[PDB]
Amino acid sequence: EAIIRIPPYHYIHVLDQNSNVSRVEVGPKTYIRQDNERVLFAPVRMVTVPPRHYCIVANPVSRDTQSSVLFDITGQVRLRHADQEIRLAQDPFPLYPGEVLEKDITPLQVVLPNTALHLKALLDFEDKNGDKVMAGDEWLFEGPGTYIPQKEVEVVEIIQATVIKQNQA
Amino acid sequence: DITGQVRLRHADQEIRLAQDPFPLYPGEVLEKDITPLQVVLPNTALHLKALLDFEDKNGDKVMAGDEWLFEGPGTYIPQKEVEVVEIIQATVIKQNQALRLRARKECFDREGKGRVTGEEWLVRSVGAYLPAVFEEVLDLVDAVILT
Amino acid sequence: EAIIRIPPYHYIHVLDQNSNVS
Amino acid sequence: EAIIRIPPYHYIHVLDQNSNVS
Repeated sequence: EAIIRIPPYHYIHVLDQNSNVSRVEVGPKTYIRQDNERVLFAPVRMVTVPPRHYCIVANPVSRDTQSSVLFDITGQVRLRHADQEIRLAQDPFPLYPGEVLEKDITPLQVVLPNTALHLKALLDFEDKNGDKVMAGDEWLFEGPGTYIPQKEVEVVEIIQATVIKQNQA
Repeated sequence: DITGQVRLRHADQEIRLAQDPFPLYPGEVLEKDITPLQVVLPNTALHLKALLDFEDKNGDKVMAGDEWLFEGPGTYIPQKEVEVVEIIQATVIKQNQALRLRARKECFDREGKGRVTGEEWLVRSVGAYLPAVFEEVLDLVDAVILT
Repeated sequence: EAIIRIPPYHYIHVLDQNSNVS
Repeated sequence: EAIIRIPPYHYIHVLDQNSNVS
């Protein structure tokens, strides 16, 4: 029906047929749909990201230096396509049309002092320390911590440190 | 919130103690209610892993790998960040005995010896004793009689 | 019904449809 | 119905029940 009551933490991907493009509608508004527009679905809950948790979404919306969402000239949200998007803890956010939520709701990669993460690169990428990373390179994240995933980094495995009792090799 | 809905901190939670009764608000989720505060005996302690890095009451930084050990007669105050791994009774040690232990991680023991992983050592001290969060209880070791 | 008698230590999450908010 | 298309030279006396006024 024409009347569309959106709950405050909910959103809909309205599809305007005149401009032939989709766009988000979000917030505690009773924003009724225009007849030219079509509402594909009931107000989906805005994605929630718990503290010390992460999620990844394929075909992320493009962002500027302000990291504000950048709509394409068509009125559709612009997308980075093959690129993905990691996320951590923040206020809940609407999903946008053309996005693909590959991943959600998981505690951040915790790791014990006597074990480490084995991490092949998927493709060459910049490191936090400014180091270049070859695809053949294998990261080894040791120590008590919570590693931050990259879309480029792939998690090969985990290796426990080997205890060595006296008079052994 | 400007919409007129109550604003929410989302992934964040909220601990509460004793106070006058309060309304619930829309969008809230009551994960927990009605439970006596975490009491603890003098000869036992709380083992507490961090869920994620957080500020301590004393201003200390807390790593996720850090393990809190709350000993003594008391009533510990929970944090939304703190996770309750378990509880460990202090090990009593009768005279002429020693408490065998093992190092699950590199660190320093109360003896002050450097402790490589898998290392074992005696606890000479008589009477009740609380193992460290890295320390692992094995067994009391009686002294052999020597006539 | 339109009449809502709230007991002194009680509450309700009213949902206003006009502002579309609780 | 909820949808009300007003022609450019036309008008309606809407009656709001909340404020009890037209």
